[PDB]
Amino acid sequence: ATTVNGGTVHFKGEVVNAACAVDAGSVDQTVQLGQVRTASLAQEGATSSAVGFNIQLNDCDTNVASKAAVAFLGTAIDAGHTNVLALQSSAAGSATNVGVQILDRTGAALTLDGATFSSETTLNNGTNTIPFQARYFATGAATPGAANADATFKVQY
Amino acid sequence: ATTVNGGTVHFKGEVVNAACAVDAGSVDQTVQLGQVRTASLAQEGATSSAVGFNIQLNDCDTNVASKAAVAFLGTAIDAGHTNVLALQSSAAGSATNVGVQILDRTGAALTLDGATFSSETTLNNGTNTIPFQARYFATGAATPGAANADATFKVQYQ
Amino acid sequence: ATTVNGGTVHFKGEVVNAACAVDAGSVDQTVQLGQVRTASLAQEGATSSAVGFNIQLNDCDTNVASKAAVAFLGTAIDAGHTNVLALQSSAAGSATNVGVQILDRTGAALTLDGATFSSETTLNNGTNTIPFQARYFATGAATPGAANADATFKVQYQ
Amino acid sequence: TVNGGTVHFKGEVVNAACAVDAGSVDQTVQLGQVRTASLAQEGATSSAVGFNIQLNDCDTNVASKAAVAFLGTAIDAGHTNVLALQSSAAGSATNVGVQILDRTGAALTLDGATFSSETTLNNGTNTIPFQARYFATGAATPGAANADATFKVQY
Amino acid sequence: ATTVNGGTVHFKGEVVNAACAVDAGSVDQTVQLGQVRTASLAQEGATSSAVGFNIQLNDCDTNVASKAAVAFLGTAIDAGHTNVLALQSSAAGSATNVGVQILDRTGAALTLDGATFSSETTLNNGTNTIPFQARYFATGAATPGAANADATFKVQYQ
Amino acid sequence: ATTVNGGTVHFKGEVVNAACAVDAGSVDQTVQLGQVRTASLAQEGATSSAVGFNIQLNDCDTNVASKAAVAFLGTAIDAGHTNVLALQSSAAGSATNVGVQILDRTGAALTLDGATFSSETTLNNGTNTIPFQARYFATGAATPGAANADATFKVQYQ
Amino acid sequence: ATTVNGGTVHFKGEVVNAACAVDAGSVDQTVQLGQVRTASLAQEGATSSAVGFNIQLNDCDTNVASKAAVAFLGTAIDAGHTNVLALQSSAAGSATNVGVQILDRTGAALTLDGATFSSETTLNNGTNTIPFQARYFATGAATPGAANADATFKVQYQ
Amino acid sequence: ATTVNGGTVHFKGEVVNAACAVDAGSVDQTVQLGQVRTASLAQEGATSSAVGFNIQLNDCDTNVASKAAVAFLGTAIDAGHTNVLALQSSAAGSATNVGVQILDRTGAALTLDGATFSSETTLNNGTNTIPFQARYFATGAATPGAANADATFKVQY
Amino acid sequence: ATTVNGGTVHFKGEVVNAACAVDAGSVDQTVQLGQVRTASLAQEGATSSAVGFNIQLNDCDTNVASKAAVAFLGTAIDAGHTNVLALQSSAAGSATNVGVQILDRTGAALTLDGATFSSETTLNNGTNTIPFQARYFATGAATPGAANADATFKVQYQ
Amino acid sequence: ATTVNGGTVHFKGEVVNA
Repeated sequence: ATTVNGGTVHFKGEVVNAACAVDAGSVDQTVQLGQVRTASLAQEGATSSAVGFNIQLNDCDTNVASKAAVAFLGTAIDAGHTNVLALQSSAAGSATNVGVQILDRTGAALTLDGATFSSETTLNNGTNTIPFQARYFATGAATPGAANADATFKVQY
Repeated sequence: ATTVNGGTVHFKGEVVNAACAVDAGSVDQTVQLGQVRTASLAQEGATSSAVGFNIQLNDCDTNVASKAAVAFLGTAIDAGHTNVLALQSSAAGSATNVGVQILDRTGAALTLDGATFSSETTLNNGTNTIPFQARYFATGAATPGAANADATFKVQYQ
Repeated sequence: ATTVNGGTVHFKGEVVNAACAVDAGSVDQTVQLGQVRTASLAQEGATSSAVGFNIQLNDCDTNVASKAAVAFLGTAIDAGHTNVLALQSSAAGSATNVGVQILDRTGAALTLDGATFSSETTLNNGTNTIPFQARYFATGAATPGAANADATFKVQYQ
Repeated sequence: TVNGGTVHFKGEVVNAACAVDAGSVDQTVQLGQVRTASLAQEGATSSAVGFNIQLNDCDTNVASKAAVAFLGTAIDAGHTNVLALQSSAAGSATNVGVQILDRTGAALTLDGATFSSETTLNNGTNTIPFQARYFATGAATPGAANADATFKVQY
Repeated sequence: ATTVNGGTVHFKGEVVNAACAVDAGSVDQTVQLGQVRTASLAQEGATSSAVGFNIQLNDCDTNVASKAAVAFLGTAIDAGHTNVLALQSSAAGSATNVGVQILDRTGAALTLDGATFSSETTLNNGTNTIPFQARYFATGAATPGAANADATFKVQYQ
Repeated sequence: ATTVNGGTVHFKGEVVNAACAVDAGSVDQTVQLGQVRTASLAQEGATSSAVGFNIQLNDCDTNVASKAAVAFLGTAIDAGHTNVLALQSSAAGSATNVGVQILDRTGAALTLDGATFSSETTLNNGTNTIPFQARYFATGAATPGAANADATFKVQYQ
Repeated sequence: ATTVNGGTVHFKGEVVNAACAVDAGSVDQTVQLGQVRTASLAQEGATSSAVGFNIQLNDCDTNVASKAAVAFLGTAIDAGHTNVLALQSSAAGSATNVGVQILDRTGAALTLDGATFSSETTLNNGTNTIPFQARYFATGAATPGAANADATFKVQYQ
Repeated sequence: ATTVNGGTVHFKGEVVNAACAVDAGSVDQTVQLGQVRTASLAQEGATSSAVGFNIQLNDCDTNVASKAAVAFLGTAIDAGHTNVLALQSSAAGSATNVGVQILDRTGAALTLDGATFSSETTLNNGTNTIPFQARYFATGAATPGAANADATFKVQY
Repeated sequence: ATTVNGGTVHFKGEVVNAACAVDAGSVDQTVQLGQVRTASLAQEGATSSAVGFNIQLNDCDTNVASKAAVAFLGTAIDAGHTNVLALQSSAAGSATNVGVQILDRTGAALTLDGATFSSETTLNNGTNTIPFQARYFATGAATPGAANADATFKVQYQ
Repeated sequence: ATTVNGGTVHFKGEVVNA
């Protein structure tokens, strides 16, 4: 009997012609690095512990393509330290001289130019997972404050 | 002492005379479906898998309303297929011959006109989670691109 | 001395006027079904083994009620099969013609309508546990892929 | 080479110990929906929803206690603690308003002279919580309800 | 050689000059309190059973600080009872006169103003765990409905 | 009688067109290694004792495939030391200069390339067990801290 | 002196107002039924060997309770065979058409609804032990596979 | 021939710089205390049956540490009962005025503050075992319900 | 009356399409080797005292199969010593450079590969017992500490 | 002939340097 206006719902997605499709929980995600003490990141080039995330693939036809690579794109911190994500947050109250570093499964940072892909990983006829790591890289003295970073990823087959 | 002007806050809500109120996180949600391979939607009629989304009702009183139904309003791709939802991502770059469906409880396509209501669901004296599915529909050859859609929903109580 | 903002915490609960309050572990749970062979799920009517899961009720009262029943509100995969859930994991990657059936303690399928309750279970003072099962069901020829399903359940106290 | 677009920048360079985070300058609070049955009685109040105001780069050396006052449009002289609805569309809900609660669950006077209860500041990022709820001053009527309120911060 | 955009990733952290750092999974945790009966919460001041959570501190350095204490900050229900958090859910559907309150390791309510700290815990040279309890406190006659509470904690090393 | 909203249940599984399926208790399991002494892990290239965990295969058909193998995928700690798991714990308070090694039933480290499968194992009609080991390997001077590694296993049937 | 984090420990238990205390070794005891051949399980009514497992009760007094009975609650495999427990193992690789049947001291089966109770046993001041049996009862042609059957049990005193 | 994604496997452990290492079988465990009677736990200060358990320490060397002890940390009932671990099961259906408490080999209740340590025990050149008991202490008229508790123990050498 | 929740129980078993069924006590057996002296295992090849266990087969049918063979699958310590079980006690404080050997009826060490069966044993109608012996085996020099292993066995009937 | 799986075997013991 009684009817009222409920609301609005938006749906998002992408239709791709690649060999594999990215999962809904992997297209857009957020991860927690956690608090990191400044004492560990005292001098330049220091490194803290690494937290782990992953990107999920689905319906990977090995006949079309057998290997998958991922390359990141973001904002570098300085000319020398190209492989560090700068802290993209509010203008006020943001930590400086320290960034987020992305580690490929081989334990080395990936270039942020957008053309350096990860090591080739083989796929299977079904769901697939490619692992990555996120840690803190100190380019100098670490200052207290928040640290939020955003970076996109591109897949090559 | 050192008083500083800040910013502004906008409260948005709706007063209704019905038997239930839609949840605050439910009135406006962004359901993300991830990516779709073109091989899944290569031919017309092929349907990809679905992602479930649910609408939450609060303070439902069964003494005045026994069941509830939800109708969806949106822009169909064409009169030939009135049970899909055309893409509304941007002016350029959108995919072609693809659209999203809003399946009801019985796993069937809903009519996107605001008139055809879904299968009635009985309520209880409390939270009622009404579920739905969203899946991509192929009207031909699925070209690469994006796929975003918007659909309003109206809640009936009988 | 040193003071640092740590973060925030959230608590989720439900105050109900029923006879038994659902346990925290049973409020939100993730049943693991492992993997099932496409050879074992070949044609319509096929059924693999069932994984058991139970719902726990705490602080039951015998004076106010004596029996308990549950009802699941899920998404029927087909109009001809209203007792089978439909997989909803992502737009691509889920299995086709395969669903998950929820069996009550009487070894019978439950139709997902929100009104057809399960078999009654006698209650006792204190803690009470109600068992169930979940299994895979085949509506045709299976297709390799993932299978994630969600369903809310409604509990009555006669 | 083709033309792109236009990008605007907004913000304030304030001389304070704490600066408001970019996510709190202009934010939207989805109250949800409220049934008229729970608001039919005059003076009845519905349940609240929570929104937070975030302060960044706080210096505990010069500032210790912080508070927030709200400026808005009240419904009536008698009910000065309620905020009237400023919805652009006509046919909005009648005899209803929104109240911004305090840290101690008390209605805030919307005149700009009454501030929130003092909250101790912490080095780095300090968050102060608040709630928004529906206040019915009479017979509620179905319709939309959009309201706006500015906040001024005192240290 | 198909190269396609996959998506985006966000990272959240807080670099601080503190004796110990909070775990990534402990900076923002959700606690499922299950359900509680209106019969149990009927009487004024009735306190239900408490569910336990924990804050995990890592990389502790006993040289710079040996005792750690935290204080919680939230929205109190009323000035009479300042040690009870207020429910923060949609504008309609939440319970009344019932709120989540926090207990330290000494079984006492924590005043929610950001200035009253819990009992100080001695830190080791490694991982430490600070336990806490959350329980439902009734300021009067309870009402059936959901209860979603949020709170913020403030770490202090002394 | 009185009815209330009980809760939500999720079901997770995967259908595979293979010779053998993986047990529900084996698709996602947690292995405890316990504390290890930095005195024993001080020297570079040291090795501690192993903890036994096994992968269960069910409903194997010998006709489809007579031999089975499993390979591991994870983040190598260093390029030169490719056969060692890295640390996947929080970003603070985690032991460095150490990692986790996976040992095949032949007592050899398994390369984490994702294409280096372990030694083949015979299959029999019914439930099968594939054992493995996990141990600590030091790439230098051991440091105090926690350790939480993770590895994705892919099974081959032939 | 070199103090480090050790770990955690969990305590589980229940408090009842009855005249007996159920022992921890019987609250969550596990029984092994061994293996059986499909030759002995070919038609309706075919049985196997029955192993012996006991339920222990201590701290009992004869002043309040003199008789004790045990009622098993579990998932019946079929409506007709209400006294046969099903196979709640992993979703694949389990047996088909074979169930677990719980016996009594007299020799009759026990219904798994929970309302019916077994034969009453006399108690004594101190420690009491109630024996039971478990066997295999095939409802038809037997199939190879695992079988992990779970069932709760309640104790009566009158 | 056929490749199929199986799943994920986690690992958990610690690398501590100490004389002895807590065994993986004792880092975390669940010990059932059975059921108890309100008649037994009727009055304040009552005591139910004690269930025994042990903590195992592997790789113990005596040239760096001779005596070892453990300390427990948990939530007490009140200010007047600081050696009784409280109950943490859910928001309903739990017992009242009764809590789990821990006893060392001597038979004394360990304070749950985390500072007081157990009786010092000598270390042997090999696997060592420290026994403990858990029991129910009633601070009043006990009530029917469940009782779950968690405690955190730390080792001093 | 005064029914209370006693607890829950589990039953583990397996139905096999074979000529023999293993004993319930035999399927899960824990053999203990006792404390040994390092001087007895100081040099490579030295073995400690050998203890004896057995596997019991019930309901053996001579017509279906008149022979019985067993193969043991486990983790080998080294590629050169593939007949020695690796130790799976823990990740620290486990005796190093030693393993356990399972001698068959004739005394020959059994390879851990799944294709290496023991000597064929004549089958008698009804219950049979097949004996095996467990002993230590030290390579190089033995070291103090615990040494525990694990291995599953496949029974072949011919 | 037919090959089927058996149970699990666990070994326990300790080595002492006395």
